[PDB]
Formats: sequence, C-alpha cells, structure tokens
Amino acid sequence: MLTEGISIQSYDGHTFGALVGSPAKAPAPVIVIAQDIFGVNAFMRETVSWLVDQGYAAVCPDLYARQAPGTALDPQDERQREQAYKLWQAFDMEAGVGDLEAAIRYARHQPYSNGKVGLVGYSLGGALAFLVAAKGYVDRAVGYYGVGLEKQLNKVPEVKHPALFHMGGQDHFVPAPSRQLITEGFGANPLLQVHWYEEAGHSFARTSSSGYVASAAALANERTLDFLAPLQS
Repeated sequence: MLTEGISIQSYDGHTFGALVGSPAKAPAPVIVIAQDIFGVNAFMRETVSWLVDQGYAAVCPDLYARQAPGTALDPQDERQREQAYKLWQAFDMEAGVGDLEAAIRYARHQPYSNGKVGLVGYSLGGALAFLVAAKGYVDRAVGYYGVGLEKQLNKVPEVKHPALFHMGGQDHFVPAPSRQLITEGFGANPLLQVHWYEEAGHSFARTSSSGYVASAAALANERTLDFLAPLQS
C-alpha cells in the first residue's frame, strides 16, 4: 500500500509513490524507510506506524516502481515470495540508491520536517541503508540484516554520518555475513556501529517471519530508537 497521490521524482525523471506517515506532533524528523524484497507492504506499514508512535514522521518509497509499481507482497504466500525473489534478483541497486536520495530530499522538505532525516532499511533495505550512508545523504542510517554487506566493505571510509547495523548471526535462507570481515571492516570507522544477534538470522524483526526472534527484534528496535532520538527537537 501507498499513500494515494504521493509522487516523488528521481534523478532520471522516474517517478515513484510512497507510503507516508505524518507525525503526531510537528515539527519532527522524517525517517525514510527502505523496503525489503516484498515491496511496500504490511510490515512496511507497521514500521511507518511504529515510527510515528515514537515521534517521527516516515516515508516508505516504492523502490519496486522501476519494475512493477505498487508491488506489495505477502511473505506468507509462496507464489508472492517467488515474485519477491524475482524482483529482488532483477533489482537495480544503484537506481535504488538514487530513488532513496530523491525520497530523502522529499522528506527534508515536508511542512512538518524539523530539517533532520534518518533512514531505516530492512534486508533488502538494509544493504541500501549502507550504500546511502556511504553517499552521505542522511543524518543517520540504520540497516537491519543488510544482504551483501561484506562485498561493499571498501566503502567503509566514505561513511561520514552515523550508521547502525543489526546483523543476524545465524544462517536462515540467506546466510549470515562473516562476523570477522564485517567487524574488522566497520571497526575502522567509528561512525559505523554494528551489533550481532547470535540467536537470530535475517528477518528477525518481523513477527510474520519464520525467523522472528522477539528478544533480538526488541533489542535491535531499542538500539534503533535510541540511535534515531538525537534527530528529535
């Protein structure tokens, strides 16, 4: 689901929709939520509601609009999961980063914005959160179980604003990243903060997941919220 009428233009004229949550009280920092491989779906809507209940405004852009606008897949439906994997395999990461850039610009300019923008991304969005942190488009970025991070470690020195990452220590469908490669890579840049959840694999923060771990979800969520709080007025 998306907020009807919202249209954000990106770097090449491509336009995409977004699910927008206005804050309970204005002004407030705006959090751009980078979707997982299921599109802007029920978990994404829950994340927007959660952040609004925590004092933020939130914008979840339709990153799948370059392939199939308005895609919102049910992770519990096998055929929709297969569609999610197909869309993910065909996903253009650099274009995703450019769309998130455009969504951040949109976020900074909303009437209720306090001028501060953060980004929170999940697995598919988590990898995007790191790429966005390397570009430096947001004040603060957070990535939950970002896929393929070990491959992007050469970008560690480019991160100039804080970025926090929650890593599942166990393999599930996607393997867990190398604890060693990531810890060493991130350690060189104190603007990067990483936490490991040894009793969880990816998708641990989503209650609809077979990989949901309440204790990991809650601790990660508390770290995310403490990490985003400085953005608040």
